[PDB]
Amino acid sequence: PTFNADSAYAYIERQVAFGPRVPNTEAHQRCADYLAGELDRHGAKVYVQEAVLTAYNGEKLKAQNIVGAFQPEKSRRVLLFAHWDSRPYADHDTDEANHRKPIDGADDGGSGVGILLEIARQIQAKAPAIGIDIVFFDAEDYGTPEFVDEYKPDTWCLGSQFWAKNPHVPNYKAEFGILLDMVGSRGATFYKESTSVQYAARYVEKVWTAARELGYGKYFINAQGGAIVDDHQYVIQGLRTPCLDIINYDPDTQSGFGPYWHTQNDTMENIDRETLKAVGETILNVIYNEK
Ligand SMILES: [Zn+2]
Repeated sequence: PTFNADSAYAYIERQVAFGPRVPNTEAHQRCADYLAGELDRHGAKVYVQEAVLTAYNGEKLKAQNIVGAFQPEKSRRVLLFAHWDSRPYADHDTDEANHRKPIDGADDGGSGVGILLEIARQIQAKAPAIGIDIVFFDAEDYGTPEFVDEYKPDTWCLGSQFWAKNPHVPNYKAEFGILLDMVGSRGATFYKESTSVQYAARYVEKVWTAARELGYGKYFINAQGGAIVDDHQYVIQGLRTPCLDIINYDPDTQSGFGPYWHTQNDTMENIDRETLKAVGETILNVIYNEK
């Protein structure tokens, strides 16, 4: 079917228009209703995991993991996921005055949700043969900031850790999983992420092959990228479900992400419909080609 990059663009704009999706803010709460409501409008049976999660600083985060289960009676299922919270710190900003102030997270948060929001629209209009679980993970981007010296493990991906050990349905199972992260920036290039190739090799090939078949090899690069801490690591760990990350890899930065990453430059100004189009068209092709 047709992926509407313009609609996925408006869904990103709608989230960011709330203000930053920082856990324990009202903008976060209004956005939680908005995301779950849209999933339900497009035929999903919606599950909201409310969990009080502890950030690196000991703060209790009132998180919502949002699960849209499509055709929930189908036993053969694919997991599509992304994080929806916005980081509380622009801790890589060039202005130190912004280091403890939140980011809009248009690309880091908004893009991966927005694409999956249009997917929900498309699969309500043309039901796929397989079941689809759309999962929006909370409290992914609240990890220890650069301006804190002490290291603690697993302070990122707080929501995906909870769900992976506490699924929304008992014995939840997916054939494989596809994570979308920072999938809207102008000039994005998604290299094959190392954790993905390790545990989801057959599906990295599935996604990268389909992407080139559709003409999106300029986006899905046939080369290896970084080893990345992301939500797909904790779903792999917890369910042993093979998961891949479609995540921007920027080889020119020290961090490996776009220059706006964890800055207040992560706004709608960077979102590229053609980047959105590539990712959305590719995933729609693969899921409808699952039997
Ligand atoms: Zn982030």
